Amino acid sequence: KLPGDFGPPRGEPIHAVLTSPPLVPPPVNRTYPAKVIVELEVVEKEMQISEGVSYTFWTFGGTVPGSFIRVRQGDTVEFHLKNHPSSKMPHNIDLHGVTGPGGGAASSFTAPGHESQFTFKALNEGIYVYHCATAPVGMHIANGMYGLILVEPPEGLPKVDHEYYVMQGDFYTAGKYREKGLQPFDMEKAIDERPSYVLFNGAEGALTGDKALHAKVGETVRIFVGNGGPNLVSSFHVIGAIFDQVRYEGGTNVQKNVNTTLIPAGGAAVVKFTARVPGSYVLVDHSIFRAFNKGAMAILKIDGAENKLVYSGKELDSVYLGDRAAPNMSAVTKATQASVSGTLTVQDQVQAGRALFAGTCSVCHQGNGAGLPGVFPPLAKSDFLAADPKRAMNIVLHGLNGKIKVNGQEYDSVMPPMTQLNDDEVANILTYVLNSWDNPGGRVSAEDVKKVRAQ
Amino acid sequence: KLPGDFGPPRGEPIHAVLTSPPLVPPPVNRTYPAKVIVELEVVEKEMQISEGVSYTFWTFGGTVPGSFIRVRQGDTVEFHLKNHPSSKMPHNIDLHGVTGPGGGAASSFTAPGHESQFTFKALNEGIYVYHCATAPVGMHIANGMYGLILVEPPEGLPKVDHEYYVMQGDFYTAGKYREKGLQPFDMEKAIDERPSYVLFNGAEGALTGDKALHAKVGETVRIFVGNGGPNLVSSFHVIGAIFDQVRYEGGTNVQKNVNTTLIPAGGAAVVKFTARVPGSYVLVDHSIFRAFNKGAMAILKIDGAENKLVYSGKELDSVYLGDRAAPNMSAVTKATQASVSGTLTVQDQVQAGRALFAGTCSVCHQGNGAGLPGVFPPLAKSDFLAADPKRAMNIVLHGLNGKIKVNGQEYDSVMPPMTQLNDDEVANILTYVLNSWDNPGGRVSAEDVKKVRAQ
Amino acid sequence: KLPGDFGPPRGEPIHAVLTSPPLVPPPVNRTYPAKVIVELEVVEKEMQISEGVSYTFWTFGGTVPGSFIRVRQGDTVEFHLKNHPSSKMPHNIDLHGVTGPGGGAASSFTAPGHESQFTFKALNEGIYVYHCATAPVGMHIANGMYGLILVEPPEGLPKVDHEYYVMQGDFYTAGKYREKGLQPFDMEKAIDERPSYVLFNGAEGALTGDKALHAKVGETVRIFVGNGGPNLVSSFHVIGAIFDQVRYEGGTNVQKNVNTTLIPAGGAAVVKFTARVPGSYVLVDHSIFRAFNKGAMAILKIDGAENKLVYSGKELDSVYLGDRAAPNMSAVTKATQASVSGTLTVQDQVQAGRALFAGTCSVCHQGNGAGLPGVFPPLAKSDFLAADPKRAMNIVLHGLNGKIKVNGQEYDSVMPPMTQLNDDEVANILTYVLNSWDNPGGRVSAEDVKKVRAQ
Ligand code: HEM
Ligand code: HEM
Ligand code: HEM
Ligand SMILES: [Cu+2]
Ligand SMILES: [Cu+2]
Ligand SMILES: [Cu+2]
Ligand SMILES: [Cu+2]
Ligand SMILES: [Cu+2]
Ligand SMILES: [Cu+2]
Repeated sequence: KLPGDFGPPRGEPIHAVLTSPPLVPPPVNRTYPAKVIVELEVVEKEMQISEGVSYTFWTFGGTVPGSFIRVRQGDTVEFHLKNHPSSKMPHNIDLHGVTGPGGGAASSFTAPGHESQFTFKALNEGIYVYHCATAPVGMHIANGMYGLILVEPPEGLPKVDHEYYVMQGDFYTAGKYREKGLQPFDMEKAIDERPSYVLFNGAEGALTGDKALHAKVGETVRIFVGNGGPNLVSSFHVIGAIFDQVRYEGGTNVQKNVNTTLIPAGGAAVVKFTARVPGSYVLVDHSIFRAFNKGAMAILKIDGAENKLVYSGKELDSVYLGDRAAPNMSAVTKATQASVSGTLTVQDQVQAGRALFAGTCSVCHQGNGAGLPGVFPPLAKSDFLAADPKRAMNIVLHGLNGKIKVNGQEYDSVMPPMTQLNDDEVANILTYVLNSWDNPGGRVSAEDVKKVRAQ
Repeated sequence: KLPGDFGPPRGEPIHAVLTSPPLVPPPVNRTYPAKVIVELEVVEKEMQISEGVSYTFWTFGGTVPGSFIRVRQGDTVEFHLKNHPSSKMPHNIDLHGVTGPGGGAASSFTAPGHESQFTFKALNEGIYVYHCATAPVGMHIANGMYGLILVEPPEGLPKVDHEYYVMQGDFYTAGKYREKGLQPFDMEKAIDERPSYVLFNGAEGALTGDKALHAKVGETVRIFVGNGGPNLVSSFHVIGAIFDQVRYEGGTNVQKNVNTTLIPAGGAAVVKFTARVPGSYVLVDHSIFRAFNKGAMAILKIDGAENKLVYSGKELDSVYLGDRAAPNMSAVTKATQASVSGTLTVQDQVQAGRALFAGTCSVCHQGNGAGLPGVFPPLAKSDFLAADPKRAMNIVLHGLNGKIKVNGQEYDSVMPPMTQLNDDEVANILTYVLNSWDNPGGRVSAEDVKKVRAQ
Repeated sequence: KLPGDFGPPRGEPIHAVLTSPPLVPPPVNRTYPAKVIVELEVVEKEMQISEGVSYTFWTFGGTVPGSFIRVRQGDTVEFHLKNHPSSKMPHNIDLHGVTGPGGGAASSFTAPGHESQFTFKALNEGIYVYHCATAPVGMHIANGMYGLILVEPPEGLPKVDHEYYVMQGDFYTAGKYREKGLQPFDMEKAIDERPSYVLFNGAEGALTGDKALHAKVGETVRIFVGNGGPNLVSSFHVIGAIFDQVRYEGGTNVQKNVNTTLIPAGGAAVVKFTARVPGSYVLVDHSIFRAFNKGAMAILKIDGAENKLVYSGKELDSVYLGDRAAPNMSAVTKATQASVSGTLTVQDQVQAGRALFAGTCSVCHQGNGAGLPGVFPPLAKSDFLAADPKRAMNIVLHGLNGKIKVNGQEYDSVMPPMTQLNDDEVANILTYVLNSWDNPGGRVSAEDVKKVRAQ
């Protein structure tokens, strides 16, 4: 016999209510199999992959990941795929929860302005990736065409306080990380599996700061975690806690009490978390340069009473989270726009640089620029800075070592190069520093930095 | 006590019958431990890694992966390794099912024209990789020196309708993907873990089209799946279905009802599949650029009656499978040979281009070149094509965007660049198009494309 | 209720005794929860990452991996982090066994010459990675800032004969593998996940030869295996045996009888091994170029009686282990130092070349240089070598093929290029060969090879 053998659809046809990340539809709360009509529309559109960095995403339902679909094992699903008239490419779908060739792909081929449909029975409970299946498949997936479908067990999942939807992806831009402007897809980086960004939910900061996920001490949180790839395998981890359980796809196996778990490319898991003490818990890909250098950082923020018997310490700060500690980095978006418009002010630069200074510079120089006498020199009221701003550009790009004197005190240490910062970033950071802490003001431009970098 | 403690070998010595991929030897069907004599011969030889692309493989038994070995837990295995006189390198073996230093390596060192032997007891049931263990080990493995040995449990595995043998590997050629000719091994790409091909069973198309695996609706299929590496980890997946179970090596754990499973480099699993509806099921590495851009695609084709209650849709086609939808791409091999011989005809090019057009171009332009009026312009009887074939070369290499007029209708869309196509491929595709659909004929040469690419 | 609910700390405060790799502290052997005081000091210092290759490591307790910490589930841990005054960077810690934001990171921020402390309850049994959490986090981890903490179950782990501590990491030097000198950290390679070295316990050869782990036939060995990353996932494997069991972190799941297991970046496992026959067992990352080309090789050497019924063969040798078969390669360190000092003698070169010849050249030419008549030409008393030492430099760098005559016999084979050998390595190998086996003596310098390579 086939699995999911719960008889013909009964009751009324149900129009599925889909949700945008990071939200999940309500439990189906149903004891009979139904005919479920799913309507999903492909939209190609520019969105911000990072502040001041645009990208042409290809999306299921206007978001990356695409809309979440929730059905019950044994349901008959009538799947309608529309391709918005504004699209340039044809699209289709492969849902991993489908039993049949291509997971739906041949019968869902949809040209711009058209609609397709096919029907399948959801034989297998589990959490499943869906994605586009149109040649060149890797390009479509790299552009954002993936999401999750949950096929519930007949009795439903256990009740929890919160359910969230998080999906990792690797992205391939022609430009480097945080290089501003509209960035094309880069096929060469994609084939080589060399992403410029590794993200949760389609953008840097999508789930940090004021966009964090929330829960309270004592509550349970279920996260449906996908890995759209196209190429990477996530060493998926929660900083500061453990997963009560991890279950992949529709697997019978459930792992309990683990911290780091590998999510295949194209894979998905259901994880459960119990909040014990307050603070920010960081979901990461623990291939650490992804998390800390390419954007693969999301936050679950827990509110409630401290418990000093369990953890005596403090909330996370910019030392660990860097420039994502703060609510947002909107000033960077604004400064980038002003640069494009030819209206960039000193204050635009100052506010962008303030945002970027956090972690990146403050770890050593402090958030107030005071440093630590004899160990980390001050940027506040710094004679050394004021004496030569071109030197300061070179220091950021190329580092500094050896004995120096700053504000009457000797330092003999090492500031590593920070060459991966883009010209605008260096310029804005230095303009912030120059306009703070009784420093002499003025500004550094992106062009100034470009010239120094080329020397 | 040691595992596999079933007493001394009894009965008669057994000469193992080894099989070539994708076939498996019969179940041992035996209730006593035996002395099993295994004879395996290393052969170095050129084979086609892709159409018109030769590679010097180093093989156990003339194939990649090497011959399949099947024994019973508790057997005494007398292992004979021969190195064919034509070999240039020495070789040896490490079988993961051996208990002892090197898995056999020191006692199996075999110079060209020599033979070695050693004896081991198969203490541990499971599916195991074997591979060469000769410095430089990575080179030997990269050249194809890996296979599987099954050590059955004493009672045998459960009966199934079909057993097949599939093994992934990563390959490192000096030339790029689909660049024709005899391709040397590339040590630099290998050290960097940057393969040019990622394959099942040693070649593009080894298990697609007319070389697909087969079964019928209702049947069970067991696949012994290896990952020879040397370097990659497979996000192993079956498009359009689920694995009933997955068991790694000799592990006690068995996962049931999963879709995507990570196979370590050097690892192996036994997977089981039950055929429910007809069509082509695609085994892939779901690190998707491997599957769709480097060759990591194999097919299990299921014949039988459709079941519209389970899946209403169609068989896979070139939109998803690309140029591997068709039975084979023999015309590409023939055209490449003709180029070498200096006898390349227009028709040779046309037939090669026909094969390559599928998916690559047809996804948008259609298999009949009609496109979709106002959305995808026609290649059939195309005034725009005819007006300027050099422009058409540039369009394939570099893409096209902006408003154009084709056959009296305006288009305002984007054709992405296709720069990864090789000169011969562009030339053959365009020659096919020019000689189809009332287009003006003539031909485009590889040299013509080379010149355009260099501009 | 919280896990680890064993009541308030009792008895006396315990000062934890930490161990350096590859050793482990004794079992806690305690039936009550305690207050455990842990004191760990960060030290930045140069050490040898390979012979003659220095690197500035950042360490917890002076070693890579850092000191091992062993506590009991339910303990209250008062964690003190000191940063040695000689440090240039600030540091902190994230222990995966902590419940709380950052795993301790915000409350452990410690400038050079300072100390910090925080308290946590160890709620969860398991083996856990700890690492630095200071921006830029990837740099700190890449420089060696990781280790393991074991949180025992209340009843303790089962008794074994030996417990060892092994931790993989990926490292990023500006220079290539085995290029001599003090090598800076390379941020570009790190972001691209392109390590120059992949190591166990912080150095090539850290656990090979005279630094191998030991046990006897019949004994059980537990290894606490970490993967500090920062970036790689280990296809962790024991050559020549099986793991009796593998348990990740504090997971409920235990896998039994497996050979190859994936350890996530930031992950950790407890593996168990039962020694059955004598010899050297190789722990590797089975992404094979890491193991055999980047240093990811460690040894568990088992002493005791052979059992020919289980394995008839020989101990490992340089064919498989290469230049790590021997007790050590101290001669390479000495020759490199002599080069720096301007005192390099012929004999210094000869002894370094002797060490490097093993495997690298001996696999084909034999340890005595005799080759195999008509198959592999001799280096012993070689007329061809003597006739043209510049040609011999080119042969090592660029390979050799075609018909040649050596000592009166024709060869018609292929010696692959060995271009990844550094100039000093080629020079020392050839000087060894020239000064052995009745060859004419003299020497080849690194500068000689540099010139040939540049041709
Ligand atoms: C972040 C991009 C950042 C800025 C900006 C910055 C500036 C800076 C200047 C201008 C100097 C010169 C001396 C002065 O105090 O005016 C300087 C010197 C040092 N820095 Fe710095 N610095 C930034 C980042 C960092 C980081 C992240 C660290 C710590 C890892 C750091 C440290 C130092 C040190 C030490 C010096 C002195 C070097 C010496 O030769 O002794 N900086 N920095
Ligand atoms: C496959 C290699 C392929 C070929 C060949 C090809 C040819 C081609 C030509 C010659 C034109 C010019 C106009 C004409 O119809 O003669 C052209 C234009 C467009 N193409 Fe194309 N094309 C190939 C592949 C693809 C693929 C895979 C797509 C869809 C993703 C595609 C689409 C288009 C579009 C759109 C245009 C018009 C661009 C515009 O400026 O409006 N082509 N193609
Ligand atoms: C290790 C770095 C190494 C050295 C040194 C080396 C030297 C060497 C020389 C000098 C020759 C010339 C002929 C002679 O015998 O004097 C030579 C030729 C061949 N080699 Fe070699 N060789 C080194 C390594 C290796 C390895 C690892 C192999 C086997 C894979 C190998 C093989 C050969 C072969 C074969 C030849 C002859 C080539 C031919 O044209 O027939 N060498 N080697
Ligand atoms: Cu699409
Ligand atoms: Cu998929
Ligand atoms: Cu070999
Ligand atoms: Cu192996
Ligand atoms: Cu640190
Ligand atoms: Cu961590």
